[PDB]
Amino acid sequence: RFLKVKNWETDVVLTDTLHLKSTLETGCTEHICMGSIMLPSVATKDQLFPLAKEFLDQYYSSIKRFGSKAHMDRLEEVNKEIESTSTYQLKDTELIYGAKHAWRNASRCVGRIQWSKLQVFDARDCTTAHGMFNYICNHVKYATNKGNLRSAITIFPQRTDGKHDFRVWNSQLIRYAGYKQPDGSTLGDPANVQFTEICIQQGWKAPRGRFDVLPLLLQANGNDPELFQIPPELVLEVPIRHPKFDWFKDLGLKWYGLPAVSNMLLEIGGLEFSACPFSGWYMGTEIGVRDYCDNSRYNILEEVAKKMDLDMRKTSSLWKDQALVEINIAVLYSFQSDKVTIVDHHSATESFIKHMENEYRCRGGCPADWVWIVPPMSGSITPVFHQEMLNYRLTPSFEYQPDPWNTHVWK
Amino acid sequence: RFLKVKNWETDVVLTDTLHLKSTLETGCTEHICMGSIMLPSVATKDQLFPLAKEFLDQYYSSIKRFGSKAHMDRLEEVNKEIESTSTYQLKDTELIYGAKHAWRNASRCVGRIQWSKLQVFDARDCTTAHGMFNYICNHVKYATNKGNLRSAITIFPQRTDGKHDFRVWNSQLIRYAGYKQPDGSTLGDPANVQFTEICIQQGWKAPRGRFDVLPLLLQANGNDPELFQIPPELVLEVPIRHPKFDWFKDLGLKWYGLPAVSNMLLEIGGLEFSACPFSGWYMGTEIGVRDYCDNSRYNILEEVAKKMDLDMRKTSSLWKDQALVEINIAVLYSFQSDKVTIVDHHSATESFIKHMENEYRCRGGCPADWVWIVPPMSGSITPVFHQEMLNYRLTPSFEYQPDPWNTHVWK
Ligand code: HEM
Ligand code: HEM
Ligand SMILES: N=C(Nc1cccc(CNCCc2ccc(-c3ccccc3)cc2CN)c1)c1ccco1
Ligand SMILES: N=C(Nc1cccc(CNCCc2ccc(-c3ccccc3)cc2CN)c1)c1ccco1
Ligand SMILES: C[C@H](O)[C@H](O)[C@H]1CNc2nc(N)[nH]c(=O)c2N1
Ligand SMILES: C[C@H](O)[C@H](O)[C@H]1CNc2nc(N)[nH]c(=O)c2N1
Ligand SMILES: [Zn+2]
Repeated sequence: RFLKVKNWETDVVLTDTLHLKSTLETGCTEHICMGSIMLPSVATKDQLFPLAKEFLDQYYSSIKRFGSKAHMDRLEEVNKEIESTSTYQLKDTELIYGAKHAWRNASRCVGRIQWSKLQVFDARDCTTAHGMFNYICNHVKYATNKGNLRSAITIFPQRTDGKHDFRVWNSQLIRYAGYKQPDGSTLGDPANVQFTEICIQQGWKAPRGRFDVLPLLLQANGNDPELFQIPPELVLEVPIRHPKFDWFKDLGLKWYGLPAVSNMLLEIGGLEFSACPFSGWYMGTEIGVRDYCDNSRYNILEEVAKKMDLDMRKTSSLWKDQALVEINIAVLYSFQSDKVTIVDHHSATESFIKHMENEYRCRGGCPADWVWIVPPMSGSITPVFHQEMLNYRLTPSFEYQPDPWNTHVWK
Repeated sequence: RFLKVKNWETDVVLTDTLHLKSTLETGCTEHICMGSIMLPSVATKDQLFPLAKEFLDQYYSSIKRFGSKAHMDRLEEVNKEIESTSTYQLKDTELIYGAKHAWRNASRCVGRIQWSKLQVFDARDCTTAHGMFNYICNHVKYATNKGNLRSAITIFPQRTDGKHDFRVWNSQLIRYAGYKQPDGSTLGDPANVQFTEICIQQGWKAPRGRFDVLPLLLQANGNDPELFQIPPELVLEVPIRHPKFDWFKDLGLKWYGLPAVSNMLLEIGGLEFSACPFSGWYMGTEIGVRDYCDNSRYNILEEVAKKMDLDMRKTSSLWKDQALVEINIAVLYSFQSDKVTIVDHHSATESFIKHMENEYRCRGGCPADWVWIVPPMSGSITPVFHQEMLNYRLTPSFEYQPDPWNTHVWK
């Protein structure tokens, strides 16, 4: 009832009581742990008031007015509005609180030491695809801030009936296209091949190259989605050079500065915001390890090891590992030399331990998903490899949601 | 009731039904996952027969005589012997079956493709510390096999009352000593500092150096333990050179060929074998990443990066990662050039996926602990990073047990 997590490198022990306020389920049971399953498992007015009340009781607690009159009047006000429309509307303050704490509660996010410094753009007055484009361009421009990146989220109107739903069909506001080839190979980003051809379906004219920024596909109030091209001046990009190897530029690689996730669902007080793109900045490994070297992504370990003149015959020459570190020195070096915000897996993981100490201290705990927090390389030489973590689902939260093209009752 | 695990690099799906035969609990519940907790949570005649029966029903099933007369007579034979002594004795065949399947069921072991090729040394006639030494030297000599290593386990008499207990007090048959210093630093292996001084307590004369092979501390039939020195000729060692950097030899490093774990408990049919050292061979990362570069181990990242002339000012030069790969090229190269069996994290992880396919096919599943199966470096460039895994506790099993010096009713 008062659980202990240990760090096995520092011998530091923390006591978790926050997991007692946990609500949802994890997928694990007493006889089976599913902590490595990637994706694990309309609303009525009955269900919706407990959710509103629970969220409002923590909101008013957080402003040092738990149970005051303004709390009770706000409680009954929401109760009354849920009676009338079987839904309700968040105050601007409540919306910003919910957004920040959704991030605070994201147990797979290593960057949460920043969770309270988040810019919330209320787009709940939006009605059209064009209005979404406008809101999204203002997000990008603000969050990029000339490479001095700033964290932000833009929140579109909440789901109501179900068939009226705002959705960004992109998985990220900014992604590179991916095109299959005659010989079955792939140019660009293979992750995006189905999306890239969906855009060509609804009308995109593709410039079939490597790093073609996809257009936006924006669906407003449940209508069919519409293509829009982000102005290239708002899309900041970093060419990848190496601080030692000059052939590295001949690799011709580049990536975009701004990671801005757009396919997730924000849940606040039982209300569901299906379109809520959020941006921060990159941990270096996301590009250099996963984006570039995932076998099903750009898969450049081949070419980098060639130019390094490595023993690629044997598996045990560790030529893959050796070419993996160079590439990540190059991403970091490139971003930093351009004053574009990036963090390295070492600095990021150290901050998360520092963040963990604060949450356990001033909150009773910190939900954390070791499988996702440990970086995809140099695991045990970062402090989080050695840090026991308790995972559990608190709310407000970010949830996965189906892709709109698999669910949209079309016309 | 018929769970699915996916590989997100191959899109391969496996169906797990073996977890239905799971028995023990995992530490996880519906509202909290503890899959990153390192160590998670006398027997009576009532409890012991169901355990015997369950184990015998799977043993006789495995020899294609499930429910035959020989099964029923063996069932009643054990039932009768449990009535008489409130314990019982395993047949030699049952002991070998149990040992192999304990390994087969070790969800943290990446090397399980070999689980059926295991040499079982029945030491259940042992009575004294000297007899343990003899059995243990024969284990080492056999398992080492001139560097063509062979997997083996030596099984000492099962626990009976509780105060009569065979225990190897070493955590591994072969470990390097660790000595604290005047200035508070550490020579040798810091993991073993408490054990190293325990040996000096009971009588060891230490040669206070780096790589001093500890003596054995062997406890038989619950008596106080006794020191024995393994004959240095049976202890095979590999000096660590690099195939490029000749200063690497001036580092003067070396490690022992044979990983042989001795502090664990083997559970078969409800019977508890508290002394059961098992050996196989090394995955390269165990030495090069963990043994050598754990901050609380030999911690050589400092010196290797110095000799490489790396930018050690900034964290983001990835100088730690760059010096980590060289060291693991060196361990593999050294072991291989000496015909001493070693496997690299790439070859080992690929075999585990191949092993996983067989178990799901011909067994219904394979318990697997992603946190422990993924290697401590180059995680996502190995196939197990992308492989969902279900963890659950089957039996026969290997269990952790307290250290004997924290529990032994002494004299
Ligand atoms: C400020 C800089 C940030 C850094 C350095 C960072 C870092 C990361 C990384 C490396 C991941 C794993 C993603 C993956 O491997 O696919 C992640 C996950 C996540 N981040 Fe953070 N992030 C940042 C900002 C944010 C912000 C501003 C939000 C929300 C407003 C957020 C919410 C999340 C969520 C919900 C996940 C889980 C995604 C999933 O389960 O697929 N992050 N973060
Ligand atoms: C044949 C070569 C083998 C290889 C390459 C191998 C590899 C590994 C590795 C890398 C680990 C993680 C250990 C750690 O990080 O501390 C492990 C764990 C384990 N291995 Fe295997 N192993 C082998 C043989 C064996 C044998 C012969 C047995 C038993 C008879 C065994 C039983 C176990 C168990 C029980 C664990 C879990 C230890 C724990 O939970 O602390 N292994 N193995
Ligand atoms: N710094 C950041 N990064 C970051 C943060 C959150 C989320 C993500 C993206 N998370 C994607 C994980 C994922 C999703 C779907 C699939 C997939 C692939 C094929 C088929 C089906 C699904 C695979 C993966 C990764 N394995 C990145 C960042 C972005 C915004 C703020 O901060
Ligand atoms: N190839 C092999 N390897 C291998 C296999 C099984 C087990 C092990 C050793 N597993 C030790 C894990 C461990 C235990 C205790 C502590 C610890 C440290 C400080 C205080 C208290 C406990 C820390 C760790 C590692 N974090 C290695 C091998 C050996 C035999 C066959 O195959
Ligand atoms: C905190 C964490 O559970 C702990 O450091 C684990 C992580 N995974 C591991 N994996 C292996 N193979 N060996 C280990 O010692 C550990 N340690
Ligand atoms: C199978 C496994 O759960 C899957 O590959 C996960 C592992 N950990 C991860 N961790 C991060 N940060 N991102 C990921 O995409 C994944 N993928
Ligand atoms: Zn779990």
